[PDB]
Amino acid sequence: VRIALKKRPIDRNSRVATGLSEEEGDIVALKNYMNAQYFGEIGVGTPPQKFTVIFDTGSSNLWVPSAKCYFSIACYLHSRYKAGASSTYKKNGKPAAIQYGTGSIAGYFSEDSVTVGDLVVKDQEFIEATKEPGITFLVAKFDGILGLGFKEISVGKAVPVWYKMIEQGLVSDPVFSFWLNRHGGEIIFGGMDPKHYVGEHTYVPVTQKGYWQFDMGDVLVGGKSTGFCAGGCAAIADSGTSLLAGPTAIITEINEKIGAAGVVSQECKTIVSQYGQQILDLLLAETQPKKICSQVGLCADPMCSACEMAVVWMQNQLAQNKTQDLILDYVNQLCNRLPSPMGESAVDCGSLGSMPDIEFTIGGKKFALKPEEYILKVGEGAAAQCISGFTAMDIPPPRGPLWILGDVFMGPYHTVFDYGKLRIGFAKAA
Repeated sequence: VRIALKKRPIDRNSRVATGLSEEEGDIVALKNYMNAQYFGEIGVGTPPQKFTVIFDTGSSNLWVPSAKCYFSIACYLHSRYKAGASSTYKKNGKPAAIQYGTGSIAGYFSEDSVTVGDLVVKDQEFIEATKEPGITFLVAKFDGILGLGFKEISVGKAVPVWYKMIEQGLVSDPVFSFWLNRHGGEIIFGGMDPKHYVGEHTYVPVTQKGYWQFDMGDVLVGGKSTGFCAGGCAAIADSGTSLLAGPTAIITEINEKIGAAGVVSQECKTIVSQYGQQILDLLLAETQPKKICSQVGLCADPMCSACEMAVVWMQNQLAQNKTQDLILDYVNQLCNRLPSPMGESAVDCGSLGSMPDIEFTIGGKKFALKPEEYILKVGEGAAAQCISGFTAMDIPPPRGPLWILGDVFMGPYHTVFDYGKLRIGFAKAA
């Protein structure tokens, strides 16, 4: 089954909105859909009521606004499910609400027949939004989210549309792929088109069944490592997002080498002066890095985090055999490129010429991303506005320091979410 997608590229209004707007656990509460660029259509009910939705590998719920949503100004800009105008409707008033990064939705469950392409998924239980506050839904160019993730992370434990279609007998292979590079795109449930990619797919298994997350490796920028992820890093291939979200340590090194704006951090300028040489010498003395911020006496917390990071940038500078006398002054500069959680990390659009391809190691393979794949342009030519397609998600501690690979990576790389073989696979997009 072939599901076309339309690409509505991030514009000026979403950036100003994202600008004027967690970690321990939930990545769902971390999602920002204003960073969505590919939309599809489904239909809930009989006859089919049409809704633009985001096909999200990073969520496991389907939800659409309810006709019963009277108070959110957002519901007055999006479509609504009218249960009574639907023959096949079954009422499951179980209340529910999902908190995401730039918004929230609360409503109650219900059921009906959902239609993707030409599959009529019956009994599909879903959430009708009786309220959906947040700026993500104010600016939204979609109506719902159709979750393509695992049931484990499903609100109210509802059975996803994929589980239903890939059981009721609707799909061929219990696989599905996204080709977000129709230079629009296209999802295909139960298969994949060998015309959407060059060569074979590198398959790495799903490590934690909840998210479509696999164990990735290192991140290199311009050939040089970032060190932080060399010892492994989790990743979630999420099609309900664009920007690549990773550790702040790595992102701050990428902004330097890429020339991305970045905000000035004082705690960092502080660890540099006050503790700079202490940390370095401890590293030169080959003291255990973990033990450094503890010995040096910094591990309140906000300062301990600037230190931990400082230590990591330093080990890589030493790891890259860089001369000591410059490491402090270097780590001092990164302190000026901290990822701004508001102001976009804008890059000069002409400066793409001298940018370094960054790469990620997955499956033993290094998947490169040229500067014209990882920098986004959001504006009017002459005065357009390019930005680093990276974000700082301070990797859910112990929930795995992780990356979220979306449109920016899944755009250049054909992704095949393999449910039967519980693994993901990447191929060069055609």
